[PDB]
Amino acid sequence: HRFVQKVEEMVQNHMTYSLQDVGGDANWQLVVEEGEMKVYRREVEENGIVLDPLKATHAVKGVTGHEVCNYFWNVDVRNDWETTIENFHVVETLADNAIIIYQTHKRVWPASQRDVLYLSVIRKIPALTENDPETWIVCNFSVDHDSAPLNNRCVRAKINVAMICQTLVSGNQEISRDNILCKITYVANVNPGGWAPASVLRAVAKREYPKFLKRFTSYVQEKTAGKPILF
Ligand SMILES: CCCCCCCCCCCCC/C=C/[C@@H](O)[C@H](CO)NC(=O)CCCCC
Repeated sequence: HRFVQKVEEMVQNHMTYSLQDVGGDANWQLVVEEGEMKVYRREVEENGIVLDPLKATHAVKGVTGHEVCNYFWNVDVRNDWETTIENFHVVETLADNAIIIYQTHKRVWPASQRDVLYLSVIRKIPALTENDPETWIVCNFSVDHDSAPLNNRCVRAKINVAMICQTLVSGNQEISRDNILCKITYVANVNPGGWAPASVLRAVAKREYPKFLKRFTSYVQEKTAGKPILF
């Protein structure tokens, strides 16, 4: 499909940069921590646009990266976990692993409602050799599409989001979910597409990103429990 190059650019970008440790960087703050979940933010505002890069890490017992990415990507289960959208639909299917989605986000007073139009792609990045697990990634990034032009009702946000998952598996007996741990890195770079009250936006992000990570990861745990493990 016509976006194959852009997909590879985004996958490469995230594998090169999004797994780099920000813990030693004075500009990055740990804003929320609960259990194995850590949410970081770097405050960035340019010409009255709040861009605050966000990065979170998590470690989720009993699920694989393939499972986590499938659930994050699969639109059929989206409404079971996502709480920040008013509506969404698939604009176009590009490939078995790549779709273009239009969605509107719930309005947060006093700001105008935002909409977003993004390519969502799920990819397996194999290890150097078969004895190593390596990574599953979902990239959600804004693209242009003639069927979803700008409208006068919503401010068009632009996003670059990735969920990156690595799976740790620890006799001749069957592997148990007790011995699997999924290490998650989640990054979100959102351009709100226009002005917003900075403190209101920042408070919403600080509330909603951890809420999402907790809800979504617990959802994957609930839905995979008892089911055969999809490595
Ligand atoms: C005063 C408020 C001003 C508001 C202005 C900013 C609004 C920007 C809306 C754009 C938000 C895009 C969120 C990304 C969504 C997708 O990748 C995905 C599936 O929906 N979900 C998450 O990554 C989970 C997303 C979790 C979000 C908390």
